[PDB]
Amino acid sequence: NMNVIIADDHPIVLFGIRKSLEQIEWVNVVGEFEDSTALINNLPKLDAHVLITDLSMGDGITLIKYIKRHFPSLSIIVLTMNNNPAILSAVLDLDIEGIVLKQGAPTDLPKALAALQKGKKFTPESVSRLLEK
Repeated sequence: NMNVIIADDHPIVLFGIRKSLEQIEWVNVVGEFEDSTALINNLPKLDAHVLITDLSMGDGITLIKYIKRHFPSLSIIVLTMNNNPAILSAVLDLDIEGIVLKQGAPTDLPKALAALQKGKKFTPESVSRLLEK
């Protein structure tokens, strides 16, 4: 089974991300944080496998960059509306596990977790721009 921490400043978004993982039997939800400070302080005392999170919780890159330095066991899925590869190229340079897009994240968010379980990244369709480059 997998142990997922959801992290976003909107409650309904947390409700959404959670309810999309509800029907999945092999996924157990272990936390719902509405600010980085709470998440950071409960990250040592939670044994978790995946952090689903938005960038806003520039500032999100710093958060991720910190979490990578001190919690490398944990893998991170990043939600984002922006498909601007300028952003998403820099996101992948941090060496995160996956990127769902908020537009139809509910659907693809299960499939990202499934890829992560098998040691496979979830890089979306717009990677063709990074591969063209």
